[PDB]
Amino acid sequence: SYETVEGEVLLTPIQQEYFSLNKTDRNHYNHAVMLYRKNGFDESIVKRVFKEIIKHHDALRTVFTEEDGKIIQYNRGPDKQLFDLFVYDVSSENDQPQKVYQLATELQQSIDIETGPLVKLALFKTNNGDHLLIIIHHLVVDGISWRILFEDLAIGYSQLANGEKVEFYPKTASYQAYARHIAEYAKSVKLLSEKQYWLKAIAEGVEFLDMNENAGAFKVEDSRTFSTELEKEETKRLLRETNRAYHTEINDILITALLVAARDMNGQNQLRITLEGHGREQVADGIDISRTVGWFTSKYPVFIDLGQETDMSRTIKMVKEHLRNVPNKGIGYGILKYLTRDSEIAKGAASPILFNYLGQLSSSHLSPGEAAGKGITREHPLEINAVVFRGKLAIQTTYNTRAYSEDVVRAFAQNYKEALKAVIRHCAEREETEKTPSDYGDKGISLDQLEEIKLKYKGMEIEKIYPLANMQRGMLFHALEDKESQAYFEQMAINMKGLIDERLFAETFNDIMERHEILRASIEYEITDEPRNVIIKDRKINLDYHDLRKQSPAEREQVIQAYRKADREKGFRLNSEPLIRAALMRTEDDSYTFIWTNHHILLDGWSRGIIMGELFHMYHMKEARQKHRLEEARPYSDYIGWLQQQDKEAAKAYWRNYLSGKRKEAVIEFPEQLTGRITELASRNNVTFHTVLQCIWGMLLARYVVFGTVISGRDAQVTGIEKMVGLFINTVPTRIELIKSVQEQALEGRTYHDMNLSEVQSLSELKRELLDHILIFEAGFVFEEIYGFNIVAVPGERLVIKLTYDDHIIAGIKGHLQQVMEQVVQ
Repeated sequence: SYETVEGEVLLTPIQQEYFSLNKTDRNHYNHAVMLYRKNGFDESIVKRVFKEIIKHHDALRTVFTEEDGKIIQYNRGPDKQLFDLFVYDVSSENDQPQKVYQLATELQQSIDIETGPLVKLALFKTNNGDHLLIIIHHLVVDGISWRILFEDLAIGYSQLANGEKVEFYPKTASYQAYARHIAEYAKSVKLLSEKQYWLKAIAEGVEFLDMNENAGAFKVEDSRTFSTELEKEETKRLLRETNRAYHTEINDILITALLVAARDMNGQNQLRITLEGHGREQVADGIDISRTVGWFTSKYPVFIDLGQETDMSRTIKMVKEHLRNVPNKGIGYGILKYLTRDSEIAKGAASPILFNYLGQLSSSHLSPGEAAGKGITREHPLEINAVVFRGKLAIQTTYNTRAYSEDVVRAFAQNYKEALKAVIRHCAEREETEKTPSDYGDKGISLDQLEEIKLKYKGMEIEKIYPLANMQRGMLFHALEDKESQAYFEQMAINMKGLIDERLFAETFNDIMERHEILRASIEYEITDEPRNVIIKDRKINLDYHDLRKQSPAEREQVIQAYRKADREKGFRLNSEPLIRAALMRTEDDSYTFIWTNHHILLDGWSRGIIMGELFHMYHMKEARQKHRLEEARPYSDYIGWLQQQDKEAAKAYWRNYLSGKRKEAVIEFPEQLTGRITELASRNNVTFHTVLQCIWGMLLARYVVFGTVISGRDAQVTGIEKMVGLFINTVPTRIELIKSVQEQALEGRTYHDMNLSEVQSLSELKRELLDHILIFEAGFVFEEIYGFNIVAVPGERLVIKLTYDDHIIAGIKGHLQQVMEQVVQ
């Protein structure tokens, strides 16, 4: 999909930063590489490869022109001057390194942004090989872009030398499209939600080293660079046996050493630095730039304040956590500063130091010259670059002479090396690996809060921690609001007939626990700010097995009913105790009684049936010595993560406008023809059977309006929802060709069927008086099964409606039901 772009392109924030800092001597600031080929460079081939390279990476042709102080960036067409190629013969000089350097430096300052092409070349010829110089202005290339250029040139040169036409890989999204993409993202509400974060990162300035106030503008001519290194032994410890202490990365240790060094000399536990990101991860789902050539570097500040904490074991954790809390990898700050132009953002203090860790690591031996001008202004007095060349960490320290003296910077570099060694030895000698809140998936937990959760659940390994779903949160809030501690219990008794191996049933039961993590979850609401699901790794639940075969069935039933009464009396204390309890008692040889109790938070009735079915399937596979066949279970955390993904402020808007205004049972069976007739009416109107029956109930309510309907809550766009275990059941209110009109009412709420009823009625005038009732629509061993106003309807050949009320009025309810479901059909 090769294309070509031409015309105005918006300035990316990195480009806008370049023009703001550099107002004079902006002509030459380049990215230069020297290459050596033993057999020599064919002048015909190199000028043809670069001709195709430039028109394939359209950023290289762009031009920056000025109009009364404003900068307009234009992308030139392929027909204009693409590059300048110069060829030199330094074979006979006998002082080639001197001659090539002076030639390369002169050509490196010849770039005119307004007129000249931004790519210029210099081929040097020697009797012992040829050298090619590639100079590209930094406004159209970065570190990753040159890696792309090298691959295309290597493929292009090899294939062109073999006679074939040059054809590169298909072009990705243009830099012009990328610039317009981030500019559109500049006014998105998602980015503007990060203003308070970046305000904190720039609110205060760090004194750091003693700086000369009269340094003026920091420049390249006033900047010196020296490097310090760690020996191989200590560098080996950092790479291998350091990250294991707290599950950190190499960048965490180096940044921590920066704070430790500043802590020892400045006395403050606060440090502000600027970090460089490659800026190639898409901010919003859309344009990708995997192969696009351009300047995608994104700079953002990070301000770390540890208060009074000096225990460096704690320091490493909270420094790692602070780096884990940067939103969108820091791309937001650059967009917010230059594309949104927030005045508060533009007034932040300058970061005293710029830090960047490149990572781990034919080429020519001749220098390419100075790639930057002496008049180029640099916004950071200090720059630190850390690289491991062979096996040793080389710390390249760049400082401005006018800002800091040489001895001061070398002193800072030396004790930063000492501070780094202090951090390395602390992690190397660490015995046990300490997990961090970001490692558990929830970075909203403080270090102390995690320790209390660990302390509360001591003796148990925590697997994952994530917040409760809004369905679970509503359940817990009225669970603490004691409703006699009876509405939160789901207790059933299921007897089964057959010969059961006790260990296999327990093992099959435990395999269910591992399969569904929510059953192993314990609710935490006191330690954390919000209720949070704490999942224990090896949390088992004991299936207490008592035989009691040798007694009368009436005597057995007395013990069975006593246990059902006794365990219901116990309740759920939520004191770090499992919320699932099951008992297996053996009435006789092939007749058991299995009772199951659970808290409403963990699962619903739909999930309850799934567990029983999976338990039935897996156990029989155990008997046959054949592995079970079953779909992979999707974690309940994925649904919660999706739930937190989409915003529900519009969901609140949806419901607020919608709302503007002794146990007895009875069974009603209708003729099969009557049930069949209304089903035909639903099909002809393209209206669901749920919708048509809602209208028939709604019209009656007008004579006595909005009523409550129970929904599975399993329509979310998460894979495997229908077969995953969790709390998805919900009751939602519905307000009432009429069947067609409310048919689209159901689909409008389909997107917003995820919030609890208690918060929906808060948007209503009647509040708790909104709903008076609910409407419900429905060799081994074998199974067998044994509000105060709810209505249940069961479809089938004959319509059956079961109504429970906690007397002749009931007859009147039935009589009017059948009389009104007759006139409309005819």
